[PDB]
Formats: sequence, C-alpha cells, structure tokens
Amino acid sequence: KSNKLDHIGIAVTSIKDVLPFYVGSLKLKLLGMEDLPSQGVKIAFLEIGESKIELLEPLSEESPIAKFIQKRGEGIHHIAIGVKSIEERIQEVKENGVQMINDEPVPGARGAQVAFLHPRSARGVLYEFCEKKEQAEN
Amino acid sequence: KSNKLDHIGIAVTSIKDVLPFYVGSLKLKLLGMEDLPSQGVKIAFLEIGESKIELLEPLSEESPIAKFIQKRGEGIHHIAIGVKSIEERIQEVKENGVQMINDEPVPGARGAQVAFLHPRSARGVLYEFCEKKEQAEN
Ligand SMILES: [Zn+2]
Ligand SMILES: [Zn+2]
Repeated sequence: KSNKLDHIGIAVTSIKDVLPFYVGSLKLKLLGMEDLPSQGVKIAFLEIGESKIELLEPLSEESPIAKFIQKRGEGIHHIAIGVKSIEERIQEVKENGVQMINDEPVPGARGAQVAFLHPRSARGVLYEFCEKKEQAEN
Repeated sequence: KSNKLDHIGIAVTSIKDVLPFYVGSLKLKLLGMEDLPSQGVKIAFLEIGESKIELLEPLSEESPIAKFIQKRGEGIHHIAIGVKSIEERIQEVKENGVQMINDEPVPGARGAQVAFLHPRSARGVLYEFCEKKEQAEN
C-alpha cells in the first residue's frame, strides 16, 4: 500500500519525432524535458492523470536505451512504482527473493532516487522503485 | 485533458505463477479476476494507485496473447488510456492520422468499451482507449 504508478518509461529514437503523436493525437500535456548524460538519455515528461509517460531518447550508441532499441526496438521500457522509503522496499523485496539490478538506489530522472528490479524476477517486465521528495504549493 | 492512465496490460503464461511476485513482493492488492474467452484471455486485476495492472493469461494457443508470448515473450503488452467519449476520441485521432486496429469500439475487460491504436502510429507501443461507465458509492 501507498504504492503509486509514478511513470512508464518508453524508448524512442527521437523525442521530437513522437511529440506530434503524444501531444497532437493523444493530447497529453508536455511538462518539460531533461538531459541525463550519466544514463546516456534525454527525457521528455508527459502528464497522464497522476502518472507520467517518460520518453527516453538515447544520447549515444553506447546508451543502455540505444542498446535496448537495437535488440528489442522502440516501445515500452519500464514501469516505475513510487515508494515512500526506497531502502526499506529494496530490503523487503530482496528478503522475499527478488533479484535487483540496483541493490542500492542510484540517481534517476527529476532528482529521484531509483532502483531497478531484475526482469528475471518479474517474467520479463522491468520494474523501477522511485522515491521522490514530496513537493507542492506556493 | 481528462485522460487517465486506466491500466497497463501485461502478458504472462500463468497468473498463478506471478501472483507471488505481484502480491507478495510488490504488495499490490489483487482486486479480482475475469475470463474473457472471446478474446481468449483470463485476466487478473491488481490495484496500483488510481491505475491497475492487468495480467493477461492466454486461454488457448490461438489467443492473441499466446501469439504475442510466442513472438515477443512475456512482458508489457499495452497501455490503456481512460477516455470520456471513446467515439469522439477515435474520430479525433483518425482525423490527425492515427491508424486504428479497432475503428469501432469492442468489448474489453470489466465491461469497458475499448479500441486499440496501431503500434505503427506510436513507434511500437500498443495504446488502448478505454471507456468505462462511472461507478462508485453505497
Ligand atoms: Zn523511469
Ligand atoms: Zn487492456
């Protein structure tokens, strides 16, 4: 409980080339964008209800996203679950037998602390735990 | 606007075999299940915030889900956007050049009227428009 659907990450070769579909056809609001050269990605955030769609564009051929697109093609990359305490959640899923890609949280989009669960624990789905500092008002 | 993230459909070979992960490790609440022999699927609904995760298990080898698992493996199948008027939304995206799998709504899970957009219009992502009758209270 308190689990939220934070976002869905979507691998694309070009944010610019899909914005006409997302903004023009689906009528989602583009919140903004960010560069994350440490993960080799540029990201665009689209609002969908209380969640977001995160469009992930590779910055170089060595980007994990470029590798994903090469092996699997463009499409849905991961589902992020917003959690209250990422350290405790990692410890709990590990105690229950889940294999992690990230045993310790790492920097993700929007200054969030993130950790990816191994798809082999989840029948081929890539889940991300996402802990964000609570910010609203003014 | 008024777009909601209704659910994420996830293809699995067995609902029973993944419930330990979803309920035990991720601590999502299992809402219930349904058989949809017309789409050749059994479905389990897990609550995640205001959205759901929809686990799709094929009922036979001829199921579109069985075919998907055969060609792509288990993993994320589609993202459903809840809309207020599905007829008008289909007409609008078509006018904007989106190719539909379903030009007319068809019966989906939970008695919803649904229509799938063609992944070739959306860079390999399968989107579903989902219109549900509004039900709460008592
Ligand atoms: Zn993410
Ligand atoms: Zn669906």
